[PDB]
Amino acid sequence: STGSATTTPIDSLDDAYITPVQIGTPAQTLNLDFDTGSSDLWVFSSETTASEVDGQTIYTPSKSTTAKLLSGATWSISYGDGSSSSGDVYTDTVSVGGLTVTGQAVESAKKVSSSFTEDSTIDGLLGLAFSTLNTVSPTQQKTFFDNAKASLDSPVFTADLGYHAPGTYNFGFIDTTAYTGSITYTAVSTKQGFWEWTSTGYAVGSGTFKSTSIDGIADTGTTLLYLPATVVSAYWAQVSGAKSSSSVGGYVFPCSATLPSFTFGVGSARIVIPGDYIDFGPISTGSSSCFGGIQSSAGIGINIFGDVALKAAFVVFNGATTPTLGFASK
Repeated sequence: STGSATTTPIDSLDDAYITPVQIGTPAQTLNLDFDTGSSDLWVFSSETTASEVDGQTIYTPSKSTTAKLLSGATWSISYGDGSSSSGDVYTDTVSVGGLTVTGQAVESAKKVSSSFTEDSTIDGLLGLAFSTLNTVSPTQQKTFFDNAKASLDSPVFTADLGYHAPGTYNFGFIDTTAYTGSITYTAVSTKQGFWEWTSTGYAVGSGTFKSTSIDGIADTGTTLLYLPATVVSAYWAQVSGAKSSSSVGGYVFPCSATLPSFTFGVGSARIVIPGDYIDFGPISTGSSSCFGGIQSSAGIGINIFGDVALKAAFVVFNGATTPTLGFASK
């Protein structure tokens, strides 16, 4: 089997992407944030504290003929941005882009933090990291990908995120029309439960490539590119008037600037992030200070190849017995 679903930016900045997901019988379609940096499929629901729901579509298990309480199971998760959610668990039928899993754990939120409530466009998360990170207790649950894997034509999914445009998540096949040149594959460590890999270096604009190992994670659920402070300083030093602002919480730059590209290495191959991808617009409405899309990972404890980086590539998440990542230009 295969599946193929379109993923759509939630706003004009590509702050996140949402993908429609069918849950239950008859189908309830929720727009979920596919997150290769976490491993829980959780939704706004009929159980969510009413004051914490503001415009989201909810899952109502009582209206699904295939929903079953997973008795005694609870979940609770905290993300890198400080947000959180928790609740109880149902099993139900879940379909993505025509690919169906029966018996998927659907984590129903009883509580969500303010950043979830305030984002009316995201109805929950669908985690695509390794199932070792899933938070369900006392019986850990599998991701949608892990449950689908054995049925897929190939044990893979791909992320093809758009810049200010829709893109695609495919399951079980590699669309050879969706990228240019060849795919370069690189090793993955699953020790921390992430799609963790090592980039071979970077370049800023038309500058020379610096060969250096940068360990980090491929994380579709993170907006920005978080890299070591040395790398990030070298990038922003090429932008007149850019500075790190402790009041704003990262590097800002004049909205009048033209940003240089940023290249990262994948083995001997190179992915180029155009400068425009690094502009996250005014820090507050009407400001002439703009927020940068490349930020320091200092204090986060890991480098993160978030959407800024991934949207410049066609990315293969290879879930074979020995997982690997693939990157192609597009």
